[PDB]
Amino acid sequence: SKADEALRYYSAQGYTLLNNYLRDRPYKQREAIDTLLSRSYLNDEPTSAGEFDKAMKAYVADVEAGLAKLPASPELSFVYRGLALDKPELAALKEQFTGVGNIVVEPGFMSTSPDKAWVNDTLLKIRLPAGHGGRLLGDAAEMLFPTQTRLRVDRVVSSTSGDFDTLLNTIPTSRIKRLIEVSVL
Repeated sequence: SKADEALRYYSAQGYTLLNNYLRDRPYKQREAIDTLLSRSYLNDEPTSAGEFDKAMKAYVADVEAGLAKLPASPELSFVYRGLALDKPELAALKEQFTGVGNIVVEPGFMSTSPDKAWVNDTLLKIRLPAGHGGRLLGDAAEMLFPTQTRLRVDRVVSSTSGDFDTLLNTIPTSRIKRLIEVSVL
């Protein structure tokens, strides 16, 4: 079905385009339009801003329903994601991510891994509740999450406090300033 192939295009290359659009970070407005026409979401050049977003959302929807159609893996309990929080432009996110009890909403599709986390300034040990939206990709290791999944900040460990070492080694890796334990709501 079209739903499944939408997930694959996103997975193979469309992600940087789509995620940037969804996080409302800067992106190449042309490429996205070319993509929509390429994938028959729009039949002709968009005459308005309304047309563009409508189409763009319909595209997101197809990836989501595509990601939903997969089988859940309730054996998994923890997943991990490396994060570059210390960059000056992202200090808005950094402030939210460090606050214990703060809710963080990832508007795009959250990329994670059950196996390890790519080394950065921030590592996320992500707790997983029963019946979550996150799916293992495999053929499409990587677990991806549908648009606007909710995160609760449970615990923030800086390199100063002794808690750093004992928690770190429960996170497979491959400069790390902060370890952040977070639950998916």
